[PDB]
Amino acid sequence: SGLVPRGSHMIQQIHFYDIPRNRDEDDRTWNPNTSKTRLTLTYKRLPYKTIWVEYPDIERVCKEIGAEPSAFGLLKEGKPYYSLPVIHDPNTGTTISDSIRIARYLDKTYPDTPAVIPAELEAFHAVFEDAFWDTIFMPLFPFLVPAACPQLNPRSEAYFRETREGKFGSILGGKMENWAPTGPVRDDRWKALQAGFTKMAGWLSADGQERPFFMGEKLCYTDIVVGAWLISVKKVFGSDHPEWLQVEKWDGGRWSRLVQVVENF
Amino acid sequence: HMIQQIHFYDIPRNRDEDDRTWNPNTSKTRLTLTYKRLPYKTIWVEYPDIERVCKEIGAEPSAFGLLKEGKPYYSLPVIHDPNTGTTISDSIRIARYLDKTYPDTPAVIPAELEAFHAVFEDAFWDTIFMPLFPFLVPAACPQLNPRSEAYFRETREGKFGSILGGKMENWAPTGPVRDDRWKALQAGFTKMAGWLSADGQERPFFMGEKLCYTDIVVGAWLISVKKVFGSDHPEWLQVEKWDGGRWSRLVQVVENF
Ligand SMILES: [Ca+2]
Repeated sequence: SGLVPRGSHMIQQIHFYDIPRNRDEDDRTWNPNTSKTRLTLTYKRLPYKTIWVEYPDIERVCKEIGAEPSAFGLLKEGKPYYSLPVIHDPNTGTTISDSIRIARYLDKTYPDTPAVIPAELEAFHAVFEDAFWDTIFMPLFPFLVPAACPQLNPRSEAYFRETREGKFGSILGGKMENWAPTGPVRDDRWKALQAGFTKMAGWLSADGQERPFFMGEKLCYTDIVVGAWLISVKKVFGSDHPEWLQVEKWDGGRWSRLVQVVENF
Repeated sequence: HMIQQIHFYDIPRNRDEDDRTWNPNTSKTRLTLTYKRLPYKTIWVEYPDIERVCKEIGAEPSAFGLLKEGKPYYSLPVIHDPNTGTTISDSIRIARYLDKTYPDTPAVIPAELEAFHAVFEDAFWDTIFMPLFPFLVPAACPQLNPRSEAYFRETREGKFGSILGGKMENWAPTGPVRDDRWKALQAGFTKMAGWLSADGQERPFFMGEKLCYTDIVVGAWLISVKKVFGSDHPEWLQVEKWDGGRWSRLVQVVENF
């Protein structure tokens, strides 16, 4: 046999860096920000593999593989902040951090996949992230963060508790157990979360219709962001948790429907 | 292209005709009309007469419960278009009406913008309107005609006075309180400029090269501040330099419609 192999030109698995929790492999993913990138990859039907990184190791892994910090000063007033998601794409040798920069890279590098963040979305999506921070993220924080924290592996649980209580504990009542304890405090915070999702639903129905996605019939990155936060809540709380089952009935079922979309990527 | 003038309902202030307009919300519609090059005449309505004027001409209320819980809320701007016999309230609904009725004018609110512009109005509310309120409202109030001054002061102090120090004079008095609030306002404009520069470039309008209704909204708020404070006021002169001159450039655009 004078036969030898010729190289394949199939797209190689992108290296996707994700934060595990204390579960077996198939239920290990949970994080809302890394879910943005995982959903972008699967929507584009790009191949990937997951490398698990615990919270206290993220900076050293990022420096090892050449990922830039995602911002400067979220925890330390004068120090860069390294976060996941990160991808290293061996097809090009490029490492990218921050889910928006990853989305742009994937649009640019794989133009035959469905585009997620065209230039005409960039400013309005930036507006959305700031509106979302105030009307969803901050009301959701006292729910998602205390639920996820004890699910983490011990090294991540300690880091996550210390940094998140360190950041927002003082305006949520102290330690996580006092942020939304079952009873009137949780109920008051729950009403605020429900009100935020209804305000966001109101954005989507502003024209008196019920478009499925912000642009109309076509999904884009900002739908993926909303879907990533919802998938995180569902994965952390559990699909039969009564509080998740309430969310499924919020705003005419709009968030159930979006979850069904992104789950079927 | 020969039409009758559109009737534009606007709120005066205590000045002669050519300087009577000032309001940020009615400026949204005035700018939309001028951008589309549609002829209009202005009918002046003082704040306490807006409801009865709206009911007389058939204008819908623009919100429900903003002043008292179970009570429709009427506001200006309103247009009545005699070319169709239609009266329209709320500047977003007026912009949609003008887009659809005059399709050969530049579209300002296409369907693909509607959700993102609604997002923007809420982000703008927190980022710009709230820090702007203690400056614009106390500056505008004494410029109003007496019947509007009393109404404006009573309604705006009743709604925001408790969280701002009570009477308007306590909202941003010259001294450290005004300094703190003025820095907060500049911080909000920088956040809004950061939206426009989010991709690392410096697009002139939210969508890129093409202006849309949400640029008109920001320009309407800027023109209101400039008209109220005065074009030589040292606080307005600072706004012209904020964020590398972005807001002075936008003002130049909308003034040039
Ligand atoms: Ca589950």
